[PDB]
Amino acid sequence: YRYTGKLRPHYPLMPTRPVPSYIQRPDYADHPLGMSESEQALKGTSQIKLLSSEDIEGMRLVCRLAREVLDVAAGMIKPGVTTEEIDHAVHLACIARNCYPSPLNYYNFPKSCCTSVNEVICHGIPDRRPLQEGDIVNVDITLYRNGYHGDLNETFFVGEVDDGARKLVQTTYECLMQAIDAVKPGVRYRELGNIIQKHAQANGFSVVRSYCGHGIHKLFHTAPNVPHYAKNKAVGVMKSGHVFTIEPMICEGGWQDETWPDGWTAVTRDGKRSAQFEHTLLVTDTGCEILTRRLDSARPHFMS
Ligand SMILES: CO[C@@H](C(=O)NC[C@@H]1CCCN(C(=O)C2CC2)C1)[C@H](O)[C@@H](O)[C@H](O)/C=C/C(C)(C)C
Ligand SMILES: [Mn+2]
Ligand SMILES: [Mn+2]
Ligand code: NA
Repeated sequence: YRYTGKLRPHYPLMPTRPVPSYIQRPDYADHPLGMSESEQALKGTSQIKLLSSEDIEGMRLVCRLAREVLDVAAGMIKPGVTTEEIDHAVHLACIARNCYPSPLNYYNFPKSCCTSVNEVICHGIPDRRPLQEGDIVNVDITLYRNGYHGDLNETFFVGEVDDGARKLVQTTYECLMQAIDAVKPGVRYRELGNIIQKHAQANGFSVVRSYCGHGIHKLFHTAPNVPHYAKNKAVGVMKSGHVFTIEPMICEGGWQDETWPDGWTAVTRDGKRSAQFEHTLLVTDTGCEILTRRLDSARPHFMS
């Protein structure tokens, strides 16, 4: 394997972390390959669930707890902290909230959250690498509570970063928020990618094609697919009661990704940096409710 930049995995990984049996588990938690039979039963349907009153409450709850966990991880981002240490804090914070960390054993994903540094696009595996001054690091949190998943992420700065990092991160965050601003009943899912690419391109950046936002609720990933690039052929039209993520990954260089020999870590083929933000949204009559927003602060963590 020829690495595409300077990042390397730092092994060994700590043994899988157990989750106490009192915490309610998703179906894939105990499947030996991490397969979700409730997602597989739905494999090739385009049908989007219309959430009940009760579903919305379950989503509001899990997404708020998820935000709380992401904020814990935010507090830990500094030079010399390892991504495994961040993941341990996350795993304990989920447990404190009587939540299962949804990534844990999801298709045999080995950790409780994803930590993506610099050229990693997404799905990096927490490991022994200490964060370095100048890094940009994304923490991607997903929680499972009472049958519902809530999924969000942010990119953070590790100490002082260069100007390119500041611009990449800022534009990525703008991309997500312009897409969120367009959400409202009657809009097609395929439109969001147009908005995203239009803004990333205006700032000299590209859009990852190989990973999409997605419906989420009782399933971790389900219809609609939500591509982030222009002229995609995504199916479906937003209606009040739809819940899904938007989670654009934007890159300094070209859009092409490849995966590490670990089968998870996705990286730019050119080794240039990539940044991401994600929220879980519910479509309402006036537009949308950002279920994973901050409640107590105006801005994402990187702005402060
Ligand atoms: C960028 O990452 C997103 C992403 O892979 N989306 C695409 C969907 C991923 C799973 C497979 N897909 C499906 O539709 C199939 C129905 C299951 C595509 C993902 O949702 C992240 O936001 C999430 O936090 C990470 C989850 C792992 C535990 C998988 C690391
Ligand atoms: Mn996520
Ligand atoms: Mn997601
Ligand atoms: Na990255």
